[PDB]
Formats: sequence, C-alpha cells, structure tokens
Amino acid sequence: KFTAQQHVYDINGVKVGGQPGEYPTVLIGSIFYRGHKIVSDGQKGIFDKDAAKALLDQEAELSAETGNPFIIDVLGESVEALTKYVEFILENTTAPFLLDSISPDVRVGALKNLGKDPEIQKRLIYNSIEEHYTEEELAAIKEAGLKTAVILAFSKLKPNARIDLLEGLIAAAKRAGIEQFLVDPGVLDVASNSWTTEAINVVKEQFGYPGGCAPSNAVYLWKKMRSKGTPFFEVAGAAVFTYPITQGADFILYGPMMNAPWVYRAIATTDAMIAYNNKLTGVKMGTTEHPLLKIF
Amino acid sequence: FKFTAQQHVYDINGVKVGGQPGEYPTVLIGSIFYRGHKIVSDGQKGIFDKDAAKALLDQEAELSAETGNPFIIDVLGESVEALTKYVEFILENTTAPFLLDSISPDVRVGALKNLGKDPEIQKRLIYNSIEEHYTEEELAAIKEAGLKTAVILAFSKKALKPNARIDLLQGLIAAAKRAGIEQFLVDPGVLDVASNSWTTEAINVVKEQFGYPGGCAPSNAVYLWKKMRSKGTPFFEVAGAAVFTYPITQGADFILYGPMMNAPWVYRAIATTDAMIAYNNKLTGVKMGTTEHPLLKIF
Ligand SMILES: CN1c2c(O)nc(N)nc2NC[C@@H]1CNc1ccc(C(=O)N[C@@H](CCC(=O)O)C(=O)O)cc1
Ligand SMILES: CN1c2c(O)nc(N)nc2NC[C@@H]1CNc1ccc(C(=O)N[C@@H](CCC(=O)O)C(=O)O)cc1
Repeated sequence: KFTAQQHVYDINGVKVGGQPGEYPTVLIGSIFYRGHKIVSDGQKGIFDKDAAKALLDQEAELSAETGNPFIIDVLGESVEALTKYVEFILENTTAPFLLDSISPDVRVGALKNLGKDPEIQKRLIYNSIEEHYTEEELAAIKEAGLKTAVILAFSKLKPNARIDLLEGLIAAAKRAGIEQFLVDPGVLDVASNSWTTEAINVVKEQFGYPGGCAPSNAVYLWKKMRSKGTPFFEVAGAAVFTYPITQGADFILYGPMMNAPWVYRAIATTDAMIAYNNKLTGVKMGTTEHPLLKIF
Repeated sequence: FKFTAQQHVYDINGVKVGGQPGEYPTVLIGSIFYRGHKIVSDGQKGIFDKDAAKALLDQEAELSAETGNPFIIDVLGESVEALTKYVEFILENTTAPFLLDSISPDVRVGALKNLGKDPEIQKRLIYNSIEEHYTEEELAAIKEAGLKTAVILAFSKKALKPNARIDLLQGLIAAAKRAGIEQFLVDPGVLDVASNSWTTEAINVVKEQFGYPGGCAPSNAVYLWKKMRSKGTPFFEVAGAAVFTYPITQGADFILYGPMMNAPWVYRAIATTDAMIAYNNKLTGVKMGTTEHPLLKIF
C-alpha cells in the first residue's frame, strides 16, 4: 500500500492506476516496430492490413479472457508512416493508443496530419514527454487538446536522477494541458528492470501517478535465452515482464503484439495473486473484470 | 538489505541457502516419486524406472551448472519401504541434499530407522517437516539420526494470516532445537495459487523478525489449475513461472517447484528473477555471496 492517494485514469474506458490489487495491469503491445515483418515499407507505412487487424482482434480476445485492458503502442519512423498507422488503428479498434516515435519531429508532424476529430483527443496518448522536450511539442500537444501523455522520467541512471526529472517533466506536461500522467522511468537492459521498478515505487509512493515501463526493451535481443526457443524464452520473458507488477506497477509495454498470447496469461496470474493481498491491505477491487475473478 | 534481522545463510553439503535479497541464488527443490509420478510402477514397494530417475537427477545437475541455482531434491514416499528405496537411490546417484518427504510422520520416522546412522544422512538429509502436530517420537528419531537441518512448516488451520503463521515458531523452532536441528528452513505453506501472496508475506515476516531462510511450495495448487493447464505450452509454463517467481520477488530463499520434469522451464524463469534482484545490490550495497549466480551466467 502506497502513502500517496493514487490517481486512477479512464482513457476511453481503460482504467489505469490505483493501489496494487485495485485495477488489473494495462498491457501495451507494439505494432509497426522496427523489423515488424508485416511492414513492407516503413517510410511510406505500407503493411499487411489483414495481419494488423488479426493482431488487434487477438488483443481484444485476450483482454476479454483475463480482464487486462489494452492500449496499442503504435510505432513509426516517419510522419507519413505513423499517420497511416494511426488512421488504421483508429478505424480497426476502439482501444486508446500511444503515438510513438523516438523523433519528436515525427510525433508533432503526425499530430498535425491526424487533424482535430474529437476521437484523437479521446484515444491518442503522447509517447512521450522526455528529458529534452521542446516548447513546440508542448504547444502541439496543447493545440491537439490531448489530456494523457507518457512521461519518460529517464536521463543519462539511478532511480534518484529519474525522480529529479519529474522545470520538471510534470510541470511541462501541465503547461501542454496534460491532466493524466503515465510515468515511465525507462528500461536500459534486462538486469536493471529492478532499477526501473524502484523508480516506479517512488512515483506511486510520493506522487500517486500511474507507473509502468517497457521491460520489452532488451528482452527480444537477449539471444542467449531466445536461442533456447519455446517455452524457455517465454518463461524468462514472463519473469522480466511480471517483475515490475510485483513491485506495484500499473502498465507494461510488453513489445511485439505477436507475444500477447503468453504475456496476458503470465501478467493475469501476477495480478490475481496481488489482488488476493487486498484481504490483508483492505484495498477494494475497482472492477469485477479482474484476473482473480476470471482465470480460476 | 531490506530485512532488519541478520539473515542466517546455511551450508547444506555445499548448498548455500538464505541471506538478504540478491546475496545468494534461489535454491530450487524439485519433486520425485510424487503421487502419480509415472516413473513409479509401485508406490507401495517403491518400484521405479531407475534410468528415468537418474535422467531427472542428471538434468537437475546440468540446469544448476547452467544458471548457478543450487538444488535440493524433494524425495516423496507414501510408505516406509518406498521412501527408504527412494532415499537409498538419491544417496548414490547425486550429491544434492534432499527432503525426506511424507505427509505421514510414521512414514518419515520409519524411513529414518531403515536409513539409520550414516555420516551421509547427517550431511544431506533434511527433515520435511516439523509441523504444528509434531510427535515426541519424531524429535527423538531426528536426534538419534543426528540431523542438523529441518523444514519448519509454519502453518496451521488456526493461523491463515501471515503474522499468525510465524507466531507458531516461538514453539516449532524450540521443538526442532530439542531434536538437535541447528538449521531451520521456514515454509509458511501454500494452500492455493491466489494466496501465494499471503505465503510470501509470511516469508517476509520470518526473514524480518528471525532471519531464517524462507521458502514455500507454490507447486501445491499450480499443477491442479485445470483452466490454465488446459491451454497447454507455453501458456501453462508462463503462468507457472509467474507463480513460482512471485515469492522470490518479495525476498524468498527457496522454492519447491513441483515435478522435476518442469525443471527446464523453472530454472530459466527463476534465474531471470534472481539476476534482476541481484542487480538491485548496486543500490543496497549487498555483496553477492558467490560468483556462481544467474546475474553472471544467463546473459
Ligand atoms: C523504447 N521502448 C519504449 C519505452 O521504453 N517506453 C515507452 N514509453 N515507449 C517505448 N516504445 C518502444 C519501446 C517498447 N517497445 C518495443 C521494445 C522492443 C522491441 C524489440 O525488441 N523489437 C525487436 C524486433 C522484434 C523481435 O525481435 O521480435 C528489435 O530487435 O528491435 C519492440 C518494441
Ligand atoms: C505439499 N507440498 C509441500 C509443501 O507445501 N511444503 C513442503 N515442505 N513440502 C511439500 N512437499 C510436497 C508438496 C510440494 N511438491 C509437490 C506439489 C504438487 C505436486 C503435484 O501437484 N503433483 C500432481 C500433479 C502431477 C502433474 O500433473 O505433473 C500429482 O498428481 O502428483 C507435486 C509435488
């Protein structure tokens, strides 16, 4: 149980945040990532629409099974590609999504192209407000009327240098008109997932913002474990992805959506055990759509 | 160094168990000759496929060498004859310490008599377990054999809540000490998959207050979880990995992971959790007690 009153956000019906055991973990799957084989052209955003739709439908089916809500991590390396990717996601799921590029120019460029349909405001989450945020990003976010952003509380390493960042990143996000802050302290490698999780606990303990991370960042490149094949890679992946949840995290970017079938079953199990602690902490489940009431 | 109490680290025939989080790798305890282990043709006389049994022990040694997770064998028996034969086989076919494991105190004492005095028994045999309703005969049998390590099942129908379970110790530790036990592996018990969170909280209380190595059998309900197991591979294994790694994330020292056939996936999951926990040591100042650790092996 965290000292700070925990912020629970409703993003187009997706609840995220609260005391551990209050709400299920929100699972965030990546689509059109670098080397996503359904993409034939990452510059023009040419991709297999049948394959993309099949991933979105699988996500909805797994979400319905476990009670873990989903937000799509929509990656793009160009304004043209990310715009087409988001247009596809808008039409083919109801889920909220991350507008995700490592380039702030791609993110702002895509935002301008996507326009001012109120569906953008309701579903689009800015990924992310980072250490080197620009006044232009803040102004573009405000002009778009976005209310949720990922805050990437990461620099160049200890949890303390990550909190130092929160003018802070929260103050900057507030200037952009952001009211809902999804705090991501960043993940540098597999081993230091423990450092990230430490930063997550400070965020929830001190501020009560939802806290999460991308434990996916180095796991898929861990060839020594991945080369062992199934189910050895998947249980190692499960250990890494569930670790932040055991330390009270609210959301996980689990990497490529093709991994959803094993990720959801692992994360749902951790959620169920943590919610059983509610009986000792006095925490009330915020929803009956929870792994504890679904997976047994 | 999250626990207040100085943590006991035990050396059981070279297997280190205990410490502060990230100091030592998780000790993994696989079950052999469990009820409906299909390598047993006769559970009453203890007739088993010795080649299949040796293959499991050899696989355990290989996985242990790969990750650095040490191993103790959970030797289950339903009769004095069977458990005697199982322990005689384990003694000759591995160096690993082992749990003398029956739910019947009469079977545990019976097997102890059959095995009798042997410096190997005093070195490697761990009594599984000293329980709420222990008998004076058990304590006298344990002292006669000269055992120095026992599992303490800190569980009662009357003590479901974490604080209540550990209240049994002081008590169960006194009973063990009367039997000449010097090393206590505290197991608060696992009733179901969901209440592993309760078991893990009980492990935290033991380590916080007493500093005894704390562990459990998250295996107890996992293999009977039909809804998840019916999904098959790798869905059952990642769900089982979530259950088995959970106590370790909260500072537990050893896991009874169930049937040894599961060791290939269990070792890879637990080694990963151990590696991440040990990387925290750069911030707490805990010194890894050994270089034979997942953090230095799995990457
Ligand atoms: C960088 N990381 C991240 C983060 O840490 N925080 C936020 N908010 N957003 C993001 N977005 C992107 C990323 C999370 N998503 C990921 C992370 C990693 C991969 C990945 O490893 N892909 C593989 C190829 C796919 C594969 O091997 O299966 C690669 O080698 O690049 C794919 C997607
Ligand atoms: C009860 N539990 C336990 C415990 O909680 N604490 C201690 N110290 N020792 C023990 N020893 C026995 C047990 C831990 N080991 C286990 C737990 C469960 C199983 C198990 O579910 N076996 C089943 C399923 C076999 C299978 O489906 O693979 C069987 O039919 O035998 C097999 C072994």
